Amino acid sequence: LQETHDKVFENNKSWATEQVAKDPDFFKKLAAGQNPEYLWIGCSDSRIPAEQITGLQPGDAFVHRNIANLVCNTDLNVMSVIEYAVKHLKVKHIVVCGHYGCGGVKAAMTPKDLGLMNPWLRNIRDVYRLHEKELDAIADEEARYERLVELNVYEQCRNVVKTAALQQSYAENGFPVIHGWVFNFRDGLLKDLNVDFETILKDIQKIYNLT
Amino acid sequence: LQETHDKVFENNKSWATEQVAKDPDFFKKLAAGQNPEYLWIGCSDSRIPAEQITGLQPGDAFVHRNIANLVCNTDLNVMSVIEYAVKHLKVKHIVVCGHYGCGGVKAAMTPKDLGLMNPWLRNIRDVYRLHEKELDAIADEEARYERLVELNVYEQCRNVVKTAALQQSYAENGFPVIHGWVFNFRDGLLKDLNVDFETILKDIQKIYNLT
Amino acid sequence: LQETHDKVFENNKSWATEQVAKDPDFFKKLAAGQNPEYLWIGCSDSRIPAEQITGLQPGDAFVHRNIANLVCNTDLNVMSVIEYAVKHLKVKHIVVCGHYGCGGVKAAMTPKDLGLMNPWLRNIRDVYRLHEKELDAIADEEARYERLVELNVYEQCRNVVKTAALQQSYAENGFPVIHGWVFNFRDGLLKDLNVDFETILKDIQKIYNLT
Amino acid sequence: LQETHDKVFENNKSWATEQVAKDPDFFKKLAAGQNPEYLWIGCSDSRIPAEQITGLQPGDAFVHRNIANLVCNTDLNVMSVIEYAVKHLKVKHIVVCGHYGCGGVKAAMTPKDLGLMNPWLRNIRDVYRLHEKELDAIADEEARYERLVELNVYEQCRNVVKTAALQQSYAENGFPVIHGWVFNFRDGLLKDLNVDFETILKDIQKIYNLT
Ligand SMILES: [Zn+2]
Ligand SMILES: [Zn+2]
Ligand SMILES: [Zn+2]
Ligand SMILES: [Zn+2]
Repeated sequence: LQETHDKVFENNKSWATEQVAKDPDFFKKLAAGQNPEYLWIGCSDSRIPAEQITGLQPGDAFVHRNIANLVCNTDLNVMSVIEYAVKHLKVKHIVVCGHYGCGGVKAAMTPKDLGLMNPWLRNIRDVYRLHEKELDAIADEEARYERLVELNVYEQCRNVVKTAALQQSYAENGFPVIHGWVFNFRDGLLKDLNVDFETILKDIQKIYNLT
Repeated sequence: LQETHDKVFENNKSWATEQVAKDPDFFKKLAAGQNPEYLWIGCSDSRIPAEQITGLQPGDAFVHRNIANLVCNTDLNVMSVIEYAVKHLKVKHIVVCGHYGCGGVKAAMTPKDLGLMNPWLRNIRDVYRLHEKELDAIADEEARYERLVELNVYEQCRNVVKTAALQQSYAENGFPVIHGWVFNFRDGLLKDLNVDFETILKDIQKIYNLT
Repeated sequence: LQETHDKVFENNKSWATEQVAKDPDFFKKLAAGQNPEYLWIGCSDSRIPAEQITGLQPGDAFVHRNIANLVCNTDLNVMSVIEYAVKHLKVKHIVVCGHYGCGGVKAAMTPKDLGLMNPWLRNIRDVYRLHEKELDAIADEEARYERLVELNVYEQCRNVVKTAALQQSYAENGFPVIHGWVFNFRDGLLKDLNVDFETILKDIQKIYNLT
Repeated sequence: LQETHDKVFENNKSWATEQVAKDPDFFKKLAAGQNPEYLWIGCSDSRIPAEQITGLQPGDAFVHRNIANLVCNTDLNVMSVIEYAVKHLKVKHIVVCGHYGCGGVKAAMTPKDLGLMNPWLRNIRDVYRLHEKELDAIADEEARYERLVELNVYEQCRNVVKTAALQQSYAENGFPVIHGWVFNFRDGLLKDLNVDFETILKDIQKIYNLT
């Protein structure tokens, strides 16, 4: 199956050519960099790029994607990207976008030994336990699973709010604001979970109120 | 500037509608999941999604994006995604894609205190030191910077090869194979660094030869 | 103050000599390695070594020490040591030992920007929030602080129980068992928090029951 | 074997009593905290506590212990402890202490699948590759292994020097200074590897010179 990859280069040239066909300054626009307005934290197993889903222009989104769109406090990968987006790129928005049908969430919920994946998926099991009463009450399994996807987005938003960068910038500037959204591969629609950003911040501030 | 975000939802519906216009089974195709053939490790500050650059179909790529497309051995985020892609998704290809003009590489090369970012960017400085003689010899700064982008891709490919998952699968199956590519925002072209995958594996195997 | 360190070597020779004086086979015993019976997870700012506090013999304890004796699921340092102690050393006991007066806990509770320390100490603030009602009810600050030290030990014990290694070994072998203890620098006494190990395991098993 | 642990509490009381017997203000001294003068980074599988080996007083050493005494740049555990020791405790010395016979180093050198341990031990294999020519030249295996222990200490010292905290403090204050030592369980002696601290710093500064 040696040919399959050499094909990726032909499809790349084709895409470049039509994009110039669609717009002559396409790669001229691309080159002069205005900072992204968004930090997007999404899932590695979601199937459509944020830029497609949202209609955002190239360079408008700075993108982190990981299994189940997690924001873990001892994960330097994501922590350093939040820090960098807020403090140095001066992003106006941070979105955590989950998606229904998420493979990572489903795999988190399977009681098996997944090696290296175990401590990663553990975070999702932690989300479940944080809402155990509500989740267990939901009879249908798929409905429960979708609710878990949603609560995970909410909890990862809470974890973004805990960051010093976010709080300092918000105090000083009133930005970035945080959004929790969920994409639905069935109808292609983005849904806003209407994450109550101000109240999350107030709850976290009870023991961590900075200037 | 309260309106700007509510606009993202209108652009989402517009994108969904035209995609159905372009193809009626678009969201029907999207729903029935064939595993991705690729794991793509790219940079958070690259501006065009892999799916665009390569012409790959939605769901064909499982995507991780982080600052400067790093594969760090104590980063559970990326390690768990490599493990998951190789062992459970049975990905046929792993691509590390860097890009010229990379902000993360450039910031790594600035001698300043960037807080949380410091130990992340340190990895890139480690790449420089690994090729210090070659890099220092390059007089022009931008040329040096582009070469660093390239060597970083090569070194992160080496780090993918060190993984037990990769070696075991390759021994048993002959896949995944690893690619190191670099995107160029100036002309939109993907370039293959022609990473010599077999020899990297042999060098690493001198002290870590598994079955 | 150049001399102060060269003194450490004289004190080392003195300690070696008296230990031979105290016992001639001291370094002969030391050399033939029986696996540790304990994994000890303690705090970097505790002042007396576990081996002293407990009367354990050298080599009896495999020791991890970090700020505030945390067991974080995305911390490969501690996760790999739990995995290694349980699976390869076949440790019979895992102890999480906190200590009153803990500087890390106190610093977690100070609302300031501590740079790199912020996401580490965040874990402790997470413990507080998990028991917010109980903790806030405690009027006296020091009493609250001691209670937090205790609850942190309990929560880090819960995090050890979530590990696949621990559960598998316990199912198969009935070991290791987990202990949560707290050292008190004021009277030198170890206190058992009497962590109910079996019930923690049952609660965690509601969504993660392995074989 | 239910009794074995309840014994640890009797040995604790015995130790407390004799320590008061040895010195009446022992626990009074312990309570009033002068900051540690040392940050000690040692190995989890070393058998004698630093405080014993060195003759240091309780509270004089702030201690981190992990498998093979590694200082990994994406390990928040150790990075946050270096940051905290240098910036907030104002430690005068940082010691990385390895030890001959190290189980972690030996296990790193075994070509097998150790699960979660793999990416941790990979760091040690990286040290080997950095000195591959020198190490491979050493015919005797044990001699090679001891040399690897030594080079690992040297490389982890280099990694401490890369930290912003260390460089800033050293520039401003002339402290902390960094030491690389190795303990020998056979004779109980500490050996100084005489890590050339100033030159390491100069080499690292070629691309990372801060103020
Ligand atoms: Zn997903
Ligand atoms: Zn980049
Ligand atoms: Zn402490
Ligand atoms: Zn060791």
